[PDB]
Amino acid sequence: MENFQKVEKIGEGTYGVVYKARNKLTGEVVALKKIRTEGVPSTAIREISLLKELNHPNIVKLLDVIHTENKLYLVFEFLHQDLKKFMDASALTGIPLPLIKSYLFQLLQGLAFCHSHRVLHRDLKPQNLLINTEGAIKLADFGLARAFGVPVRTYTHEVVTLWYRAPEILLGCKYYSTAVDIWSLGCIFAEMVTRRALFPGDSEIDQLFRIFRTLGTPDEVVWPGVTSMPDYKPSFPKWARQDFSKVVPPLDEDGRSLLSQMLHYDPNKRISAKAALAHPFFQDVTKPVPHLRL
Ligand SMILES: COc1ccc2c(c1)/C(=C/c1cnc[nH]1)C(=O)N2
Repeated sequence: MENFQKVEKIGEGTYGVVYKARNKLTGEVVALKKIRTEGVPSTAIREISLLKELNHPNIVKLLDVIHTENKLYLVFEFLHQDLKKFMDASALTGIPLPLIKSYLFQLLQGLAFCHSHRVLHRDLKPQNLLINTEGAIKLADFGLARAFGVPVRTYTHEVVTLWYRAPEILLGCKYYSTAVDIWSLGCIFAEMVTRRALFPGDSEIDQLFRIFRTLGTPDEVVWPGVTSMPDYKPSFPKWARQDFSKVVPPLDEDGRSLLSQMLHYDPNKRISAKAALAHPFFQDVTKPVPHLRL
């Protein structure tokens, strides 16, 4: 840490804490994530290092990955504000639709990019999406779950957010697909539109049942194979699907159809990032500038 000055902590992720820091040597302002260890799986270290080669306008740049003193540091470029803070700051007025559309479009471009390189994020949430004054938005903190394993108890006893978890993960699937990122993004899109989280579960079963209460308890008809999933129980209550116009009312029909495709239960039917970019919703997409208070 002697190389940096921790201006201020800026967040605690499921895999570690992130600080805004200044490189005393170069004066560069960066985001430093310190990972919570014994020997530190060198296997992860190699995979994480691979991520340093991801170069995309909508992906936060990973500058360095350092293993030293039983701790792993990730040095990232620093962006102005995260989406969680921006949504909170825009709570009274709401984010303008053109800007929500712009952000969703850019996020899908970023996902289309990483997914074509066989990289999954796995834990997308508003705090992992960063924005700048120029109107860009970027995905931050990929992998980790690919190099490590699905968390449960952070070194700080952090309250892991389950709100954006795809149903196949909640039902114990062992092999995640790129579709889990589309689900998370769908949840975030709904939240930007309504100004309320879509599925705010406080436990895994509560998370699952909130999804079921809105989209209907899945069955073999809509999701072949669901009844044989690891954590599926025949005793799950059977809720009928709610009319979808109640889900994200401020949204026009193009927006609702796209969201419905991002929230399909069956990972195989759920729209891909590439197909989503072609959806009619983006026919009139533009790149507005947000009003940011830093
Ligand atoms: C979650 O992991 C990361 C990774 C890289 C990052 C930030 C967060 C991050 C967060 C942030 C929050 N408010 C301003 N920046 C930043 O600037 N760069």
